[PDB]
Amino acid sequence: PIYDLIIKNGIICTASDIYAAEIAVNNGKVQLIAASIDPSLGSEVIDAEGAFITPGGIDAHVHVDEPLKLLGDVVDTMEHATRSAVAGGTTTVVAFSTQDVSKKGPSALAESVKLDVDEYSEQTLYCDYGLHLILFQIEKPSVEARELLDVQLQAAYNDYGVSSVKMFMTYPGLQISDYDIMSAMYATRKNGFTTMLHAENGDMVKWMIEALEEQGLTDAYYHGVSRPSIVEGEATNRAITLATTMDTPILFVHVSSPQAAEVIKQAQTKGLKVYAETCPQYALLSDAITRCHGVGIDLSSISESPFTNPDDRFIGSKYICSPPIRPEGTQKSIWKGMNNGTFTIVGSDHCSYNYYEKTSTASKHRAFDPENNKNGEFRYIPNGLPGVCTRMPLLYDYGYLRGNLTSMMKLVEIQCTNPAKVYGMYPQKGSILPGVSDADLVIWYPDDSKKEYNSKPKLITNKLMEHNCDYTPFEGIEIKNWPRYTIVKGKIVYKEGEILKENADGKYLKRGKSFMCTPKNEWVTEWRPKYE
Amino acid sequence: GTQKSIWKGMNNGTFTIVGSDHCSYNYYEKTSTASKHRAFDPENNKNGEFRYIPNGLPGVCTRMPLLYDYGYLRGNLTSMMKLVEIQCTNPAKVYGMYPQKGSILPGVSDAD
Amino acid sequence: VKLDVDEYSEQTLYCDYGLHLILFQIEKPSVEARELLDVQLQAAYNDYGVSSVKMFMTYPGLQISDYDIMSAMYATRKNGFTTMLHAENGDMVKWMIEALEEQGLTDAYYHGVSRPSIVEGEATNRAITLATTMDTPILFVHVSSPQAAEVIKQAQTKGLKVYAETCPQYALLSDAITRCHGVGIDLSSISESPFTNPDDRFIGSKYICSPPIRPE
Ligand SMILES: NC(=O)NCCC(=O)O
Ligand SMILES: NC(=O)NCCC(=O)O
Ligand SMILES: [Zn+2]
Ligand SMILES: [Zn+2]
Ligand SMILES: [Zn+2]
Ligand SMILES: [Zn+2]
Repeated sequence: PIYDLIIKNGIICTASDIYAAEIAVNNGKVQLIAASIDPSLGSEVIDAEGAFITPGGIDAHVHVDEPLKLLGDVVDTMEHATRSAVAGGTTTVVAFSTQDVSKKGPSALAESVKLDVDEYSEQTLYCDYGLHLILFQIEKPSVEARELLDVQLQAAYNDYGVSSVKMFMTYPGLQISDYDIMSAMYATRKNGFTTMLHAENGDMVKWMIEALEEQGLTDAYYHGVSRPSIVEGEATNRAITLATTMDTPILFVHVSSPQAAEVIKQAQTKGLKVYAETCPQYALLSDAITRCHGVGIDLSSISESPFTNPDDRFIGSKYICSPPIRPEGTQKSIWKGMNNGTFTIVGSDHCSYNYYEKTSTASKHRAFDPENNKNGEFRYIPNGLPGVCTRMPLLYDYGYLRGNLTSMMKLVEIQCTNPAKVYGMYPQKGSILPGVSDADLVIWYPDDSKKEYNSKPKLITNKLMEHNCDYTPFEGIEIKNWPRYTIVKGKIVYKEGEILKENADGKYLKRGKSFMCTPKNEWVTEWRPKYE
Repeated sequence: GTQKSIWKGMNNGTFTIVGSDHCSYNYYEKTSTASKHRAFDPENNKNGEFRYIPNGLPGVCTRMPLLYDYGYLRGNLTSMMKLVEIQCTNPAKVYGMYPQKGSILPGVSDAD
Repeated sequence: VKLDVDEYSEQTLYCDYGLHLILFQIEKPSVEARELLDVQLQAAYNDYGVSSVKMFMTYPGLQISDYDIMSAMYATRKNGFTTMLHAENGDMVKWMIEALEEQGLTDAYYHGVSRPSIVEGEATNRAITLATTMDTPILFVHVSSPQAAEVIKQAQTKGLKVYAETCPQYALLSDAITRCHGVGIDLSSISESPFTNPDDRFIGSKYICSPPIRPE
């Protein structure tokens, strides 16, 4: 036959269209869209039975185990994360390369990426992956440093196709001053990079944690109390101000604060290039889940939580992340942000640590280490939730089907297409473009069917995650659709609950410059950077 | 000083669609009932006062090229995709002509 | 405070005077330091009737971190002191001065350029946020930035105890007076300025203050 694969009787969903049509696939790519394709033309034919076909999900906020152990030991390798991704309808992930402070000179940042690429090149990869670069050591003073940093970003792009840089305004060891952020912005704007910020006020967080410990308030729930929404709001406001002074496009990761969303919206209204990301957990969970006792998940339906296991005082740690899962009444704000344009993309902030084994370096119970003066205090709890698998189905269900998102188009926009565009993987990834797109596609189950599908899951379980972690925070909850087929580069890698390892051929992805991150050329004063 | 905030509105999502408000009255003939000079009618107490000027400009032809040029090419719109969204696809969606009109969808779209 | 009182006790004084206390060295970490700082403010009040404390968010040698401001606020709230802040972002000021010097833009006029209104606005917003977390009344000194006045007004509308000071020069002068070339002063009527003495390159310094005299 002329084509490897034909998808028939399905409904195509893109970031701006919904329509019935059929797709032909060959040599790893979308070849053709037409009303009807002769089935004798394909080696393999899939009857979608009226279900939606979406592009594969792109999760640009995934954490995997890496050799510098920035977040300590993490349970998932790139092998495990991409397997989990594919089981949940995600076909590209972007993880993080830790700046290696031991490497010096022009190649120092390229050498940081090399560590990751080399390590993952031996693992079985179920889908493609890219890398962001994390920066926490910036040379001073700014002017004398400019050449080296600029040269270093060029080498990282030229050699490994890295075009994004991530910085933190909180966390000891990661928090960098406003001064250093401006130095970085200088270099990134010049190189058309995508600039990412974690915006929480680190000083406020540090002070308040010490105040709480002084009163003995150390349980997992006080993680949220140590850093309320006003802290994320302040730092987001500060970071916008920096980006404005420096005419540098900026993306805020995992936004959870209404005050942050508010200053973000105001900047977007002004036309400033300010982008934002949020995560399912900020729309679906509230902080009540961190201790025993309508637009989110019914919290009492979650299994293995402080509600069902009130004896286990440490179980709240399953839901500890940064920024914290917010108080009741905040979650609706996050949905509105997804609908009204505040949030450009949705990622998972996938970050996995075991709960049901206590001894290993990748356990949540790592917070118990009597010799290192660690006795379970929230300060020592490894922050993060597994989420790479659940991201797409959670939005399909609680977003589209339950009506918290406006449409399937909006779902595709924020889950697939915008992530590709903002991180320079477009048009190779993110859409369904004949002759252009890698054939990365998801075929769902039909929503309005009376037909029984034995393979369609009713609940989220750990086994369904296909990951290396021993829990998921969404364990036990109803889920009303799931990927029936996940196609990766024209091959079926997930079919009806089964992973097909023999079709796993994922590769490291060299990314381009994002067309969304060219500068506005707008300034606060008459000052201009030398190079202009 | 007002015109810039209209461009920002087109980019930031304030404006869903762009139309012309096409409404045409002659200027170089003065006698017809479809003339701007209809404002001069001494026998009906009309002597050219702004109150009596028929309101409107011709614009149906110039709408698309003006945005292509002053919007996309000159950089006042973010991209060609924003151009299509507000000029083509959103109008179809908001007025119930979608998907017959507004896009390029095989087997579905009128070939417009 | 004693150093100041003792010195002025020998001068001829034409009217009464009081003193604010300026703080730029705060002990760390916060919790262990709390008792001493509290005791010290008590002693300053009991002995000399000082009930106000001033801190800076800019100037090398005076700029203190958000962390240290919270420590101070903890003490001042407890003692019913008046807490005063100079709110400009010191990091943004420092970076921009260096950027201007690198291009050789060093004339008095570039003092304003190094620290536009948005810099005072950011820091004032940051300081309100701290005051809110700490439930501590706060006064902003010499406010000159529209963005600063905006966030101050919003806090006052909420009923937070945020007070503010401004100065005649921020209502009456614009930065045109700092170099060669209205509801305030007709600037051309000022004598001995860059307008009347364009030969004198340094005369703009007569009107250099912090925060800077703002644009028209
Ligand atoms: N914050 C969190 O939930 N996990 C650590 C991953 C990160 O945000 O860098
Ligand atoms: N900034 C200024 O005008 N003078 C120095 C006194 C001060 O503001 O502390
Ligand atoms: Zn983070
Ligand atoms: Zn993260
Ligand atoms: Zn009309
Ligand atoms: Zn001052």
